[PDB]
Amino acid sequence: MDLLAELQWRGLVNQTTDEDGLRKLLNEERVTLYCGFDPTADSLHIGHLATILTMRRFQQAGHRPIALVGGATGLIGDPSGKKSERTLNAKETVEAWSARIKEQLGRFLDFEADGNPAKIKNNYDWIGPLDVITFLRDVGKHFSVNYMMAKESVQSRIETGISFTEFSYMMLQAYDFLRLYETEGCRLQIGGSDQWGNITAGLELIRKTKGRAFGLTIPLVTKADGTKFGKTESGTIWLDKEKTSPYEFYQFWINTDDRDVIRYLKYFTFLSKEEIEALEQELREAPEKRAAQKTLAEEVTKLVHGEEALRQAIRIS
Amino acid sequence: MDLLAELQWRGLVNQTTDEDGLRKLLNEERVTLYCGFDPTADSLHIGHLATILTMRRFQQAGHRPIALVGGATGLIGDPSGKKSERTLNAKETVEAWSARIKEQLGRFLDFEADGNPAKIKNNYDWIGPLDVITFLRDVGKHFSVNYMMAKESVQSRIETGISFTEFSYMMLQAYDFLRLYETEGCRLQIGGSDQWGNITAGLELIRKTKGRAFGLTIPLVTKADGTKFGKTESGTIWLDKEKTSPYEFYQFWINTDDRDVIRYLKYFTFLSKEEIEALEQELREAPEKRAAQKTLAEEVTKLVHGEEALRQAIRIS
Repeated sequence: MDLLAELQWRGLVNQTTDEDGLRKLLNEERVTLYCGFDPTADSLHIGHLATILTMRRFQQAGHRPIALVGGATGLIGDPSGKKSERTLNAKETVEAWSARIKEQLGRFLDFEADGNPAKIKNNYDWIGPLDVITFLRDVGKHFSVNYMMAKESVQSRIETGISFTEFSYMMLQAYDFLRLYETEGCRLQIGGSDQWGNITAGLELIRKTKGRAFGLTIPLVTKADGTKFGKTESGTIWLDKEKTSPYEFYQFWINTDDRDVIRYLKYFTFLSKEEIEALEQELREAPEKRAAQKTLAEEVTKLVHGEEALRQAIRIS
Repeated sequence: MDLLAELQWRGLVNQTTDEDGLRKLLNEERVTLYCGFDPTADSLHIGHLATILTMRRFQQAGHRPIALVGGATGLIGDPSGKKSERTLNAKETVEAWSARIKEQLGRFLDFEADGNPAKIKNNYDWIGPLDVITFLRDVGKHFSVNYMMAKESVQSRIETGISFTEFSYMMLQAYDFLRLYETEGCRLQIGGSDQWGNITAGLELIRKTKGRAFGLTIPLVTKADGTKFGKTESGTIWLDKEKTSPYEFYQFWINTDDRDVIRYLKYFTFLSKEEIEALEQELREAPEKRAAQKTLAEEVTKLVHGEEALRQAIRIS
């Protein structure tokens, strides 16, 4: 209602399976929602900040967030948003990366809150032990190959090529939604832009097994110059202070182009509409001062690394 | 060489992955071959007799046959030769049917022979315990969706529709070939006409995991009138004497149309070329005597039910 209207003002709504039904439920109950993160490295990066902070915004509005660590799916790999087949990482690798990712996730969510404290979960727990036969019958009977082939993630790749491995990824995410729906009362799944197909697949599966739940995607973060958000000359801006120091983290935001700063404040910060607007007028009137750029840099660095870390970044600058 | 030439004379060769390479190996070694049979009922029927007796012919020529009971795959189902999606049978059903099928299979093969005694095996043993993740990675990475979609069994059905369940069947048969290749030295897989794709899938998988093995399909049994072999007004001619009595079994063969009798003698019996030819001339010269028809009926009834059973059939007629 107002949460949903606010996200919209901010631009964090790409798509929604049924906006009025979701607004309605958000307005009448504490909604359990989840978001999945697959260990594809030993650290999350700024590419994950939008869904993460979005989770946070949902928690502040009274809902209960589940951060799902992709222990099982990180072992298959999501073709979604990938032009090319990826290499399979080893269980040992994935297993190790999961532990860390778990650690950075927990930074952004509230565990003390009574009524809506977060949960961090690993799909390895229910996928690890599932036998193929069970999977093929209990999940697979519900999907036709034709439904699956039309998916953006797959349509996107059949000429390009895609193994059966990645083609099936979608069934596993489908299955996560169902299990979470069942054991946690999960009613909403959120994800980036590219997760649309995978989310609606979970919806398909719930619908066909139960006959009530929603999906919401966050848009790909844009740059006015048409380049790839977070694509630096330095390489990736990580959330691990040992990969990307607080000083570098800080610099990255402080170098936001005047053209992007206002969209980034809305996306990445907890500043009000009136604070964001005020900054917009200050950017108009005094753009060499770089007020919007320091506020973003401070806000986001504090979020991710905390105040002391920010203090250093500042004094190092 | 001569075995292969004989099958050819008989018409039991539909296709072969590489005839000269297979002739060669058959001629230089005791070849371990296998054939799969999925419990789709509590009894085999005459639709299975051609691959079965063909197995037998391979054993008589000195090779070692493995009859594979489809315990695991009978739980998924093969779309091959099926215009429509099938219903999933329960584990309890399949499990019970497997035990019987095992029993009728053993009738046709030699277990006493030293050097080439048969084996009866159940793919449940290696598929039952396989985890989805392992399956997706170890088997699935080897296949592109595009390779799989072009398969006759699938091409055959995407408009018609096919679940992910049946679409994946082929990976499981693929996997059987590999395991058997590995643990039993299996070098040849045989099957009916419709198994071509599933067999070449096992070949794909061996090739891609090892970098040596063959496939041979038996043709669909024809009727000169263009109707469906074994399609009776009575319904299916079963190999279970309690479903189709020896008398009815016997009658069915004795009613072979003059047009089919000679192809059926070649397919279904252990009569020599010279015996079969002689019958061909007797059919020419005295077709009201029905000599080719009684010889077929006696031969096949004895094979399946034994002499006493035949004796009854005869005296009951």
